Amino acid sequence: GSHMVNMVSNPGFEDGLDSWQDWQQDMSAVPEAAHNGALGLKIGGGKAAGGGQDIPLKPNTTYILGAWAKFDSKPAGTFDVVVQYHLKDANNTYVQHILNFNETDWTYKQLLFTTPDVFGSTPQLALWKGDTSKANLYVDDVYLVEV
Amino acid sequence: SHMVNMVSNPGFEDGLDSWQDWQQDMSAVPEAAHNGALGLKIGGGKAAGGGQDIPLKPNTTYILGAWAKFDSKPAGTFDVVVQYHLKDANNTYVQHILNFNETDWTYKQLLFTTPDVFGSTPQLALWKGDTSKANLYVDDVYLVEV
Ligand SMILES: [Ca+2]
Ligand SMILES: [Ca+2]
Repeated sequence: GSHMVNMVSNPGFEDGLDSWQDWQQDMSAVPEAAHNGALGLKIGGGKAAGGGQDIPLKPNTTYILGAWAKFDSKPAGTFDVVVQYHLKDANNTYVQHILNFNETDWTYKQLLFTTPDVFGSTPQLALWKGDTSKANLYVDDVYLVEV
Repeated sequence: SHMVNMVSNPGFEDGLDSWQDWQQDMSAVPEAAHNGALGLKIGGGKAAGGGQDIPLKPNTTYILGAWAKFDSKPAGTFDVVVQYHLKDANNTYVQHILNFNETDWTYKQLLFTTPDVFGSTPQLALWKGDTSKANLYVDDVYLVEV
């Protein structure tokens, strides 16, 4: 086949938390969260928490955003995989391309988006476990792929 | 870390290389491009299509996606299909199908998981069953293991 290149650094958490910002100190790379490889990301339950990474993107370009995720118990809300950035318009409109997960079995989802001609800020890929239940969230194999 | 597209010449950037043209009704042309320099045009006036064999892995999750548009109002549809037999007693047959009838560039996708054993080599079919004068443009057909 033909490779489609993934822009995400340490996308399977195989290098632990390398390259991922940890915003609430609620992240750990652990084998119980692995979908592939030896590790996955666990975001601990009880409060909204997550992390992310800044990823410069090309203008006028289509990307696939995808991930595998599961909660270890039924959540009240969701785990969201997001690409977010400001536009370079009068208001600096903030735009988010969002995948929502609430499943308790490993589930893959993806969306596609096309970037604007100019960016108002550097795109960020955020992994945001907004659910506040005691459910733990596992996520692994994150993709941000051109084409 | 990377996706591998199982579709050969998925953006038609190498013309009709690696694609079968079943009704001699296909061309790779600039007006049919959604991305890059070329896209596939399936000519109107009769049902027609093309495809290729695709060597999928068993017990594996795949995403099928494509962009398409008719260049004029169609009567029927354009279908993108992954199809194969299972390896059970009677080689059961499944088709994973995206249907298009839009006149603006439109992206559609689906997810499927492959069986433990295949009864036949999977096929990717691009089938423009529409019989109107409308030409069909398709580009960036991909099939990725995730
Ligand atoms: Ca992993
Ligand atoms: Ca193309």
